[PDB]
Amino acid sequence: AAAQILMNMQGTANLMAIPQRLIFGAKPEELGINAETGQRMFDAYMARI
Amino acid sequence: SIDPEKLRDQLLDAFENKQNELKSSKAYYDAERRPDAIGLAVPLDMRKYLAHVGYPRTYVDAIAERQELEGFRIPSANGEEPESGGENDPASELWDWWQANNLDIEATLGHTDALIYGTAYITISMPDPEVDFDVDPEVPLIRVEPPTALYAEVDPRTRKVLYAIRAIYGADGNEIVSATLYLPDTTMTWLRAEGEWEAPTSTPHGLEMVPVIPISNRTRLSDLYGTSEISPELRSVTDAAAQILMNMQGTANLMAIPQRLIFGAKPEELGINAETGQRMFDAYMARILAFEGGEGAHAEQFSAAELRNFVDALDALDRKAASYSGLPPQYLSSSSDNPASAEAIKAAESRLVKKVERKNKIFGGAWEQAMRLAYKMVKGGDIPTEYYRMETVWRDPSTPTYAAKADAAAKLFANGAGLIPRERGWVDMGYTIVEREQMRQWLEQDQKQG
Amino acid sequence: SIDPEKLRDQLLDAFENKQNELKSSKAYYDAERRPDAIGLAVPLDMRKYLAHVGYPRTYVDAIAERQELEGFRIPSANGEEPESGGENDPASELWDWWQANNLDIEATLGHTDALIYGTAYITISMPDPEVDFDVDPEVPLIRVEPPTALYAEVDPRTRKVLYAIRAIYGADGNEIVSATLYLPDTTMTWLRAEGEWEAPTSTPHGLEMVPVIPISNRTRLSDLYGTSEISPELRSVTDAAAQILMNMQGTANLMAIPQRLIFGAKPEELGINAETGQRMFDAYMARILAFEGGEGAHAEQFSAAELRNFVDALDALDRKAASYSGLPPQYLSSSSDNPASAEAIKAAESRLVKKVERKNKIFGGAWEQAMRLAYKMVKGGDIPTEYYRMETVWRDPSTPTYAAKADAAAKLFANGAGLIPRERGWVDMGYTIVEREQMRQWLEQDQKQG
Amino acid sequence: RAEGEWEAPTSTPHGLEMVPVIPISNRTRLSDLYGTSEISPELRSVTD
Repeated sequence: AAAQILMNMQGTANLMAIPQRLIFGAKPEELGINAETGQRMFDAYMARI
Repeated sequence: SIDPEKLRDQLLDAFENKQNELKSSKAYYDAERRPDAIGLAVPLDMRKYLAHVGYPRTYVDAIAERQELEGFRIPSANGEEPESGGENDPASELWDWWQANNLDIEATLGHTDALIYGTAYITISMPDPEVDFDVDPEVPLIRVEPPTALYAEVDPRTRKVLYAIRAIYGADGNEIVSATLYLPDTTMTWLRAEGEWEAPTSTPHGLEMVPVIPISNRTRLSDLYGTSEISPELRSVTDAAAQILMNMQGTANLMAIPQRLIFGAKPEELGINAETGQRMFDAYMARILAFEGGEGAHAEQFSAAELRNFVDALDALDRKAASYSGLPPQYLSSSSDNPASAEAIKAAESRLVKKVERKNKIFGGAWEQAMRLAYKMVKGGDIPTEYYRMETVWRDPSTPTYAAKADAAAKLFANGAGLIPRERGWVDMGYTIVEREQMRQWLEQDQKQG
Repeated sequence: SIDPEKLRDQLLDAFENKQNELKSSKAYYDAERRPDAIGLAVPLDMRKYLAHVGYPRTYVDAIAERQELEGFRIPSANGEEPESGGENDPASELWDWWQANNLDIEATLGHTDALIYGTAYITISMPDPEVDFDVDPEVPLIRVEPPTALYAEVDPRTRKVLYAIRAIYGADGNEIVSATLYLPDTTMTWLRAEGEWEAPTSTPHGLEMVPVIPISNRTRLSDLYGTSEISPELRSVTDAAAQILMNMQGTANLMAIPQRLIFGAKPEELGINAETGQRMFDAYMARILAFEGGEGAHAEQFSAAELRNFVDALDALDRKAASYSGLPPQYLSSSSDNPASAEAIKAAESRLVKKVERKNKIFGGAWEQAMRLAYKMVKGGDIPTEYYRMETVWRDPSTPTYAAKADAAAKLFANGAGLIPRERGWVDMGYTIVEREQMRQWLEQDQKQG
Repeated sequence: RAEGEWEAPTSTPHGLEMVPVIPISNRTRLSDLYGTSEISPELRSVTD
């Protein structure tokens, strides 16, 4: 029983101990998503809006 | 039967195949990179920021740093001089060889390799003087050597070593610079001259059996070879905590601050530079940003990740790591109470003390056997049969409270009218077999003055 | 054999190749800039504000500052009754050379380099009269030299030194200004840089061995050469905590403030000076701003970052750094308690005490060996067989609870009617060999008066 | 240099074998050849 809890806690710490962030109603080509990879990099240093 | 040349080429392969399992125990004590310790949420370029975990180091050190040998005990039948430390005693010669070899330094090293890898090997010989050594030429050389340098084959019928190889893996791990083969009645040594062996140096010996003894970390009777003390439970918790540390450390670099957003705002109206996608704005504390809002525009945030959510798991794993290891609660789970008195100290140390008293029992057998081989090495023939009843004697593993024993021993002795003889009060105070002799000699001076 | 002319060049390359490894461990104790310490969220102009973390220095000092040498024990023939009187004992000679060299300073320095870099070396010679130094001409000159200034080759087979070399750099810069070879047969020295070398000054030598003894921080037998005390676990929490401190510092400069906004208010209506983008407004505390309200305008703000969120990770990394180091949890970020009793102090310090008692063993071996070489070099000829049983004696690493010992030693001795002889009470009170000597003179002088 | 550039020196022989100046130095370790400030880089960084 305790070994199952330690695995589920460790899985949770790798997948869900963190808020997951979503945007709705934004076109991927408006954001500038690269259609060949599905991603955009953004320079994310502190306090940038 | 088999020739030394073939038997060397056989044992060097077995010795080298052994290293493929020993590297898996070194990696936890040295804290090398382990794939299963890397926290999965961290992005691929940030996974260079490893977070090593010290439970295996802490646990193996906490056993080894409180094992301390003192003089061997040997019985005698109707013996006129049972007072251990006299000039003719079996106890005195074996302890003289212990000091002359510096085994009070070298054994405490060798017990770490015995705990980390599960075995280390004591070796016995007379010193060859042609090397111009700084050793006393009348004592046997006794040396303890690790499983990364010496390997021995044990027959499971007799539960004893048949033969063994030491391989000196040279400068910077490149090549075997020399090899030594131990057989029941002789020892051979070869050195690599360049790419190939020089002809063997050889030595016959008076022993009927090979001059090597395993200090084996036997956990259990059915554990034939001895096992690493860094058990699968503590391995799994060391890697579990390392993943929580990396995920927390990546979170603190990416989400411990909130992310700020604005929606419904045209970049070329905000004055965002088209070549670079940024606008600089001077942001000294109290300033207000006034915006156009023609869409019905508004500000938004993604929230910060709360780092306490990982510390909730770091606390839980420190309680599990403490519970599996049996260390006092403050070694690992230092978010716990601190022992206030000599009784509370005995309570907290109790499981670590009993762990070490059991390893004093197991490693005692290896040193007793090595001292019987050292006796036959120096003095030929059979051993006086009382040496088959010899015992190692070890310091108490508990933290030495002085005042709590001092007046307990004084109230038992009661100035010589009390419950115990003189020497028992010295043994219960924990004075060693070596220092009790010097106290006997000082007492026999004091009794001449008053 | 190899020419002394070549034996510089052949292993000054190895001396320089060593410096690339030593420089890594130095950066942690000297608290220098590391790529891994820089907090990633801080923007690239603010990344000049390095924060440094003192755990490596705190740990190395907490060991290095608690160990001190009281003297040597050499086992006498005909019983443990030696004295410093007429025809004085062996130990009072070796302690005179320890004092005459100020090794009570040079050792407490050299144990720090031995813990930082993993090794340091003890160099032995007679003093040269011709240089007019402040040294007694009759004692052996013994001094400790760091691995930043000296190197040695250790035989893989016997684990004893084959060759050694000093290199002394100029007062600034990378240029050598002197180099010295030690070999079994001789010591040789040069008094100019690489190129423009002087002719060899040379001294013939009395020992069968190189007069350079390594102090080495061997944790384990399979440490062949000793290892840095600043372990990878302690490096990991040092670099991890430095990132949390930089990200917290960036957050205090950028986000500990709520950022206030207005949407739907036209910059033209607010009277924004268009060529600067700013309006100053006279902002003493209680004033109320009033707006025409634009396109149905409203106020907004982005919330502040909680600096507490990073502090909850600083506390967790302090809790790990205490657990890996084995320091008493009053050091580092101090716990919610302090040990308020003489027993509770021994409960808190038990790990640090047992690690220092362990260092006192492995550094004792190097000092005992250096004292045998110093004797064999200054007296000439053979070593008396009792010097192979020589032991260092060191101070108790724990905080000296004088009153708790004084009650206990008094109850044990009981005015001479009690359990222990007088001198054992003096040993248990922790008086050094030189203090227990001088108390014999004062006790004999008191016995003239009664 | 009390009223212009250097006057001709006064002097005193002392006949010792060594210079009559001795450094007190805050030696942190053997490799710290000249000694270093007690206000260490970490204590500077937490102060700032």
